[PDB]
Amino acid sequence: ARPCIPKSFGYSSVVCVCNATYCDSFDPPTFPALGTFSRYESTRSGRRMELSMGPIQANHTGTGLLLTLQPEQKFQKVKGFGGAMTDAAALNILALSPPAQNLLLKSYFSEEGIGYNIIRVPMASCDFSIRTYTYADTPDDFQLHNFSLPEEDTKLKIPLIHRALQLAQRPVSLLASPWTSPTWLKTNGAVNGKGSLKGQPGDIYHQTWARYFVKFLDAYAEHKLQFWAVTAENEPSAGLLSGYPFQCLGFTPEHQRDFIARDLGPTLANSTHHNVRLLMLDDQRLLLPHWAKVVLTDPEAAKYVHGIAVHWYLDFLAPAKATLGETHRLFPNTMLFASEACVGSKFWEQSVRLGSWDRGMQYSHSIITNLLYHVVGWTDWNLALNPEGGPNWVRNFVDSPIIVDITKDTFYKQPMFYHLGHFSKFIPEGSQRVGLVASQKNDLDAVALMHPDGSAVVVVLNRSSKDVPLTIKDPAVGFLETISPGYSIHTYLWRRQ
Ligand SMILES: *[C@@H]1O[C@H](CO)[C@@H](O[C@@H]2O[C@H](CO)[C@@H](O)[C@H](O)[C@H]2NC(C)=O)[C@H](O)[C@H]1NC(C)=O
Ligand SMILES: Cc1cccc(C)c1OC[C@H](C)N
Ligand SMILES: [K+]
Ligand SMILES: [K+]
Repeated sequence: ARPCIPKSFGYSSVVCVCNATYCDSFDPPTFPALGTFSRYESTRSGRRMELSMGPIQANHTGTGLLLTLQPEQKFQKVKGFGGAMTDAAALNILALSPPAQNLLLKSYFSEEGIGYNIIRVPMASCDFSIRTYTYADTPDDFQLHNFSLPEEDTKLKIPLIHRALQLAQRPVSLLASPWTSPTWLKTNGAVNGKGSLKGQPGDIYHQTWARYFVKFLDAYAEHKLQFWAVTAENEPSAGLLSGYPFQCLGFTPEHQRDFIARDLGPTLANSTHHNVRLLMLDDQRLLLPHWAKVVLTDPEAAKYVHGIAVHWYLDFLAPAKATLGETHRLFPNTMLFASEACVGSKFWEQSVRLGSWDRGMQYSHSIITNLLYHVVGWTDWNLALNPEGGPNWVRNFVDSPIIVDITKDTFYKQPMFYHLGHFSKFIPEGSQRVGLVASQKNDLDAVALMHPDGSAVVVVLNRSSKDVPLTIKDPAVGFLETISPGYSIHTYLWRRQ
């Protein structure tokens, strides 16, 4: 129904302004009739997921560029898209007025929004927190009698999480990850700094750390929230670095391997939560394939790991083929999942850039590259941040698809938000990536998938300044003549007979 209200802040494109009385929204989703394709277009010049429709044609002639769908060439099935309800997300969101708060959650979780079906929940406090705490701060409580949830959980996250679920018609999957244990389980006795669990997998400390995961799920189950999956540790390599500035817990791969095999997996297997999946790694892609090689070649650990979670810092370059591609090759049955993405992490960089097309382009290119290397899911970091990229208790600010302006009761939908929605809205859970062949060398980036119901979705990204005319062929159905303007992203949808 409602278009974008664009404001500029002096970066390359615009944000969409939402408040207590107005937000950009889509109508209830329909597909076009057979013979007709839908095209959603966003541009640096200002367009924001503007729907257009075109005929699907029987013949095509040209020398021009041709993308030909390979609908019977099938890759991964997609789990979904989401972001993280961190403390700071929660705080930003609840600092808005009920109406603005509600249009923000609509924005992400509703079919008038961009159809998120994943929420990552930090287990207690991380850097995007204002207190340091765990659920079990009383020292030497090995049986976790004094384990409990504080208000960060019971008043901010859990209520917002239930609200996001009410708005979504898609089933929504929660993912948990802890940053640190209680300090009294750690070699260095602090939430941060170099250090890991004391003792050895199998022992009291390790069994207590694994019983903490069960208490965590037990406690969220009291509030009627079930988890789809947990990671074994957020960025386990962080806790191995001297000076590490915020909450962390260090594992070598050998250590994570043993802890999964002897403690966490078994502990989880013998709880009511045996159906929660366990994801390993939950760190940067350059740790692959070596980490998977260490963990998944051990059969006692291997039988507990459902997938491998990877982190993307889009500020930084790293190979995709030699890491994700190699890991898929060695371990094709284990799924790959992107649990965290973020832009603007570099201290020297403006944390929040209101209107950056470039950072939107970065989000899309990453999702595409992820999809091309067999990853089944992509999860953004903080759902909402302030205009500083906070709050963050060690001043570790970063960008977010949504920026809250509490003083004006306003929030701003960045280009990022739309780049991500070009995927999240139009690829439901159980979609399968299919193949896509380009007839010639070209500057586009593209991905094609098939809906559970057999409908086609292709997203095309133009990072170049030039308007590339092109054609998409569906062998069964016909041709789509179109164009990919410089600095644009499009998503195409159609029914297949
Ligand atoms: C929320 O934002 C909308 C859009 O910016 C505001 O409505 C606009 O108000 C200005 C000034 O009266 C007019 O130029 C426009 O005609 C209005 N646009 C629309 C779409 O109604 C609205 O006043 C803002 N609300 C609050 C509470 O701040
Ligand atoms: C747009 C496109 C679609 C399918 C296959 C290829 C290789 C392709 O080009 C990617 C290349 C980076 N420009
Ligand atoms: K407690
Ligand atoms: K920064």
